[PDB]
Amino acid sequence: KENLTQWEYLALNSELNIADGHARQALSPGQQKIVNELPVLWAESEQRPVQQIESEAHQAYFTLLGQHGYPAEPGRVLSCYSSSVSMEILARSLSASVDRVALVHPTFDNIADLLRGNGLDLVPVEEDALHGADLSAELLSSVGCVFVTTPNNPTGRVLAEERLRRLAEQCAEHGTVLALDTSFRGFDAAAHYDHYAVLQEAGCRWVVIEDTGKLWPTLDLKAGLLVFSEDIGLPVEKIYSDILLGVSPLILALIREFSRDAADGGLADLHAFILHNRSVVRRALAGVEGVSFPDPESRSSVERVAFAGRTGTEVWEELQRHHVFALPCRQFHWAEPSDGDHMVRIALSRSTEPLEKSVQVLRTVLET
Amino acid sequence: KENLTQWEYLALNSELNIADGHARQALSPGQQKIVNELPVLWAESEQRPVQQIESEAHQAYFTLLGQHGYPAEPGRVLSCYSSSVSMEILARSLSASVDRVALVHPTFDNIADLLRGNGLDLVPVEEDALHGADLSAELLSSVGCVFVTTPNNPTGRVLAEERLRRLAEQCAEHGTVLALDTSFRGFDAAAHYDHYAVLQEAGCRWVVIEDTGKLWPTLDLKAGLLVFSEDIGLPVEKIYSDILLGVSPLILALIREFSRDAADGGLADLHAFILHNRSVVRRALAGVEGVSFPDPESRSSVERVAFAGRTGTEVWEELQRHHVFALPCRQFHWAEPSDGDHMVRIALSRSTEPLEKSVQVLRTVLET
Ligand SMILES: Cc1ncc(COP(=O)(O)O)c(/C=N/[C@@H](CCCNC(=N)N)C(=O)O)c1O
Ligand SMILES: Cc1ncc(COP(=O)(O)O)c(/C=N/[C@@H](CCCNC(=N)N)C(=O)O)c1O
Repeated sequence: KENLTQWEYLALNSELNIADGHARQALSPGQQKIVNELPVLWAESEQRPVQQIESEAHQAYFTLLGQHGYPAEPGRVLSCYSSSVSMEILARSLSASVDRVALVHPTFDNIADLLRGNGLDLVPVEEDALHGADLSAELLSSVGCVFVTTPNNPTGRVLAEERLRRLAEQCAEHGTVLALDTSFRGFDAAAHYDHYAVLQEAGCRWVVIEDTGKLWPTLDLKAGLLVFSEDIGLPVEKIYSDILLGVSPLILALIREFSRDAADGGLADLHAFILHNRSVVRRALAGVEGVSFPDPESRSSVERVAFAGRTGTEVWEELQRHHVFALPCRQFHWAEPSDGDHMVRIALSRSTEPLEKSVQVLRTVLET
Repeated sequence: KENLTQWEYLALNSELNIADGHARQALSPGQQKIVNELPVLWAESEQRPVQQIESEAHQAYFTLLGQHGYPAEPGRVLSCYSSSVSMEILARSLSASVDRVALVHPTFDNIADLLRGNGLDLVPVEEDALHGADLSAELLSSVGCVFVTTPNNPTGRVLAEERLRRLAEQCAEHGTVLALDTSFRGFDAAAHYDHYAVLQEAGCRWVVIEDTGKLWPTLDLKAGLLVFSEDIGLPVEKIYSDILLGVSPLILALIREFSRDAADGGLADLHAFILHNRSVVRRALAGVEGVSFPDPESRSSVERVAFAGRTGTEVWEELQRHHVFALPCRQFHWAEPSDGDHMVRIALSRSTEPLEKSVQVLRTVLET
């Protein structure tokens, strides 16, 4: 009710959960071999310095996704329990010296709520403005930080390299912090150009929150990776250290192993699997008059579906009576929820059969 | 440097780390059997509703430690990545409506730093005042929350049932939130009377932060458990849900299994192990001139050593020269750091060989 996560609680124990964006599909054979070796990874984690495991996990993950220029010095990458924990750290860090943040709209709502809960005033930037033109000098001088989710959740829209470059330059020209949430990076190769090369070359203050969680079905074993420019000028390291000593070496080793499996062909398979599931959904809502797909080009692991004549809340209630749990979209539009009134979001990181069943139910529903 | 956690980073990749209080001893045979069956726990975590696993982990852990009255209704116990995340949620939840918190002094320093970081003013309450007498009406009426760590870290002092009852009654009559951090509960049977029974009977608004992390050597796989009265009147549920959907079911299953091993005899083995390691430290230093132990009755996994004639931080430097990492105590006295510059803290949740190595260095240093 109060936010998207509270809608997601309702799905957590149902077999037709198509709500939260976490990866819940079956493990691949290669991934299952990693799970089978957990006691070997446990022993390794008992015996090696955590710094070496962590360094190996960062190198595997960043290189996997083309981020070759990431700062590999310890500790320029802070490994957090989750990217939301990274976001809480950044948010509270920003509130030490910033009053206002320009934020892409729509986006996942806990980004807005963590920023707002830490006392920051939010200025929405619609995706068209963000991708299509320079930000206004008026905007950039009224905010201390521009925050971009890319690929965006829920739209899948990717900030292209030329636009990231121009944005980083505008932020440098105004001294404003450029912050990126790249949680969905792994799903779309358009997001695999080297973002850190661009940022370092522009010379702006910057933070990037990476996330290993949404990509592989690891039972929510994950890290958020909070990466910050040398001159970030915010107390991210101090506040990080108030919250944690570090993450489990076993999780870091799991990230290392899953990244290597991904580099050896798992990532291509993941892209094919997500594309298959997206087609399942779009074929199932084939003709269905009134139905449309707002993000024709998205390659993300979540999928928006729009409809005329119904609200997403009504669709959600009709769906739930059949034990199918999706997500109304109102709350992604954190500055104007009515923008989301006629959409639901569907999770594609699911085994195809339960997904198929859920969308067949949505098809029936979406025909009164 | 800036807090105790930053002192703890220095030891993290070192063979003679006796600094942080995390459990780093070897798995028992029963515990290693659990680790060997991780692939089975993984399969269980994929197949069963997380809610069932979580309820089972909570029941196992609360009943293990005497807390039979805990609220077992789903949603009343909020499983967090760590008790520090629980603490961040609580601190932010307090910041809207509370200006000042009465906080036991000394205590672990990120408790103070997370409260201060979220805008709360702190009022120290020395242990002897806290345990030995009712709090003044003047203090209680000037403060929105009383926060007590029991068993305390670093002293191991346990809030007795009679005092908890009176303290909860006093907070109820002044409209004050009583908050307990009970992360060290499992080490001291003196803390295994049912805290939830007395909290509910007194009828104050309350929060308890439980923690599984310090008890067992699980490579930091753990949960903080944030528990709250129905009338708590703070946004703990909302801010929780801003931060996370939930913890890994695999970690929940692990907690359940380690709690069951502990109920089968592992807890007694742990108490005997910790007592052994404390005995090692105290026998090693019994005769050194100027050396004392301020907490003779502590059963905690951390041990305070006091010494005349040198600063806890000079002793820290000498031990470092010999590749031994403990902690200076100044920063536990978060309101008056000089109260602790003649003590260090030693970590006991360690294998006995490296602990014995570490304490032999300390004897030698304190003799020269
Ligand atoms: C763009 C973006 N950046 C960070 C995160 C945090 O990921 P985390 O959960 O910390 O691992 C998300 C997660 N979105 C999930 C729901 C997460 C569960 N709810 C909360 N975390 N409050 C979804 O879209 O369903 C994200 O989309
Ligand atoms: C009484 C009490 N309550 C909560 C926590 C948080 O436990 P967590 O680390 O979240 O699992 C602690 C931590 N005790 C350890 C580790 C400090 C690590 N540094 C940070 N956490 N910032 C110690 O005393 O060395 C505690 O003593």
